Amino acid sequence: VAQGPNGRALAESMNPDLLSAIQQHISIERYASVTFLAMSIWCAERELAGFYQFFDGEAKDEQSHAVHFTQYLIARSQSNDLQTLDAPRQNWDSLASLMATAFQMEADTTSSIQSVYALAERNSDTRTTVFLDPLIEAQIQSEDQFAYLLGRVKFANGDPTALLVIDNELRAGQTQRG
Amino acid sequence: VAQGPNGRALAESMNPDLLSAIQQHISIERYASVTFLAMSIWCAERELAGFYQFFDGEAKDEQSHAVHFTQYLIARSQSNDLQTLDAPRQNWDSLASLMATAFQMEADTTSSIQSVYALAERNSDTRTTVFLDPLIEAQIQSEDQFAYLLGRVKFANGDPTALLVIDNELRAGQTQRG
Amino acid sequence: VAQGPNGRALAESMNPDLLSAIQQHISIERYASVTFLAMSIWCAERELAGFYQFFDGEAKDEQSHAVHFTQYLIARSQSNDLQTLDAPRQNWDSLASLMATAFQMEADTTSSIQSVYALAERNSDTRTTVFLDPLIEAQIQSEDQFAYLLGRVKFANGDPTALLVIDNELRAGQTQRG
Amino acid sequence: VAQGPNGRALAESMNPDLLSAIQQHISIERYASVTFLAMSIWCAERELAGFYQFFDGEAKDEQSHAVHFTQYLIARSQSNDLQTLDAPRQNWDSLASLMATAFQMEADTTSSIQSVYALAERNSDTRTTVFLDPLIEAQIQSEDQFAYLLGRVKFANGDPTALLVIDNELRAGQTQRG
Repeated sequence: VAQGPNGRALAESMNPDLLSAIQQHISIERYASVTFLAMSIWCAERELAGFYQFFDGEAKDEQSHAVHFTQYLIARSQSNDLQTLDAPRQNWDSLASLMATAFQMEADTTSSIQSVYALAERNSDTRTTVFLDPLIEAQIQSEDQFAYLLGRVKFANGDPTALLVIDNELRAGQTQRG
Repeated sequence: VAQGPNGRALAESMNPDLLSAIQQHISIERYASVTFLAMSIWCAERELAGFYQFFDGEAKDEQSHAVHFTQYLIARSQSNDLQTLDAPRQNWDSLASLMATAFQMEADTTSSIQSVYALAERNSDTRTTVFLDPLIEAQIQSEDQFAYLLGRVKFANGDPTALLVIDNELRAGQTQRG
Repeated sequence: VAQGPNGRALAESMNPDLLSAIQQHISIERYASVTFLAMSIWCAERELAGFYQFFDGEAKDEQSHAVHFTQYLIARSQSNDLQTLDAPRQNWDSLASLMATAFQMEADTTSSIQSVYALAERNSDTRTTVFLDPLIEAQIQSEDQFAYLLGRVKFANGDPTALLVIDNELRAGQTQRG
Repeated sequence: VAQGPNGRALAESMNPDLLSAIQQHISIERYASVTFLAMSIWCAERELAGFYQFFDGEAKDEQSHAVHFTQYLIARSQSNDLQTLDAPRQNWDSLASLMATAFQMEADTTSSIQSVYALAERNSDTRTTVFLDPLIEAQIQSEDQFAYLLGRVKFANGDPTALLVIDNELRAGQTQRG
């Protein structure tokens, strides 16, 4: 039995470029997490308590997604490499602009997984494509969700009354098309 | 065993300036209570039933805070001195202006406790600083709460529809960032 | 009513050095969190599943502690400044060495809070000393806890059998002196 | 409606090489099952009752995995071909050596599924790649599990006391990183 780079028994060697790409994706999701935290703070500073609670939960969830990747690397007997985390964006001119960044960030997270996916297919790493399949499904649902929240905020067209109504929807946990 | 000024057994003498400062603070909180009552009336006169219920509860709570101080003076075997209570402010041009007074009044209540706190530290009265510690913590939460309510009302920008929505939030007990 | 730097109503201005020190402390605890994650990975790579579960929970808890500080800055109407997060340490020669880093890191977190505490006392910021008091109490319990875990691992003296027994204690949630 | 080789109605013809590869994989998993039985016996002969119970359950589970493949062939209207089953390995010099064979056998089972997977992609048999996807996911978890058990046994370094502790973990059903 061979030994993997993290020292555990090795079921199948992983190409170094694919390992590097997975390690980079972990940073992307860790960065999405701290960005959701910054968005949570921005909303709380403006008394948008429903959006604050929603993004506080999103930050914790996105961190879980990142940790789920570190578990996979352990499972493949590969080394993790937790990287420097950049400072998140912290300033937006409007809630609509913040939601736009939130939506683009979810699409960018999906693009990153797709890039890992294509590299795994090139290497015929079927463990990794199988591992990624449900994560892509969750990204589809997240994209649908943030398009919903962005579109609903844009529909409000900056009217505070409408934004207060949407804020209360989020506090109630009404965060998706039903 | 020595006898305190209120006649009970005395654990530790209190400096007269600190007693006077505590007695004055009791008036501050009794005055904040009657001010909350006046604010409750103002809101009820304008059919803002949620704000009326919220301030009615605040008046009772602030009175409890005042009585909690009289209990401490008893506990220290010091005399209470219940003072003349001024008439509260009763007229505001807008809900936003009323909430501003409410917020400033909570900050002023905290400043008063801080003044008592600093005088107790000068006198090395550790019973009083310990007694005040949780009251300062509650003041932090009250300041955060009234900044939330003030900011949310200001966000409404005088639109009656938005103010009706916030009024219903308060009637439901949704009075804080979640 | 004055406006704080984060735009909310301001109860009491905060000295810029104290704000900066609080913002730095938030980074310390965010860094302790990612370090606990790295320690969790190290343990899982060596099949120390109890230590892995323990440190996975510690990482989430330490992140909660950091977020609790960001909430206080919001409560004081101060701006948050989420900083670049360095890469954590990821390599140790033994579990005993890892636990030593874990213990020193908790003591260093306490030293950081103490530094903020002393700066708040200099500025007579009683809101901040009151806010920090229970966090120091929790740090005392964490230090006692990690001294227990470190000492128990050191008592094992590198014997795998003893380390397996301690690993199972942690998986059961037996993480403290009773 | 056309008739498949097993006589049922045929939704889509299967390439004979892919059928042959699936039939061979069924033998691989049937052989892994009887190997787990032999490992169960080896452990029981040495009073490692926890490992005996664990491998007894593994043998039954691996047989279920094999039968799940025969069901798929029925579902595709293809003929099953239950093959001669070789005698399993039955002698090991140590528990660590037995666990090494167990881990390598799980990795080899995954390699076999991967080989079927790649042949199905060449034939554009999307029913078969979809059918195999969750089986690869379960193989990832099994590989992670047996790397855990192998590494934990190796950590014991042949000390009987440590092996007795691990034996009791398995009897309790503690067979994975938590």
